[PDB]
Amino acid sequence: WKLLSKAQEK
Repeated sequence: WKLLSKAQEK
């Protein structure tokens, strides 16, 4: 999930 992957996609 984007909101869950955003942590590594900053």
